[PDB]
Amino acid sequence: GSLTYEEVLQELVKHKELLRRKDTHIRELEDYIDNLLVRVM
Amino acid sequence: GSLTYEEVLQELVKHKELLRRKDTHIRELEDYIDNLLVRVM
Repeated sequence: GSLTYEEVLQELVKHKELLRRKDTHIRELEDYIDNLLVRVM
Repeated sequence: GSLTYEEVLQELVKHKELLRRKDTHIRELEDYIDNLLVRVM
């Protein structure tokens, strides 16, 4: 059906955003973890 | 020209292998780091 050029494109953005969020998670979660050692040094 | 279907494909494998190696690095480097807390020769 559409498993062609138009399809391979969607993947490119899929992986793209997937690699962005992945870092944003460890970055955002690091804020909640700071509570223990609230950045005051 | 070349910046088309055939091009977007190459990217898919680029990111693919790039995400594999990335993990293989932190995995392989972990062996060298063990020296401190691991059997030394």
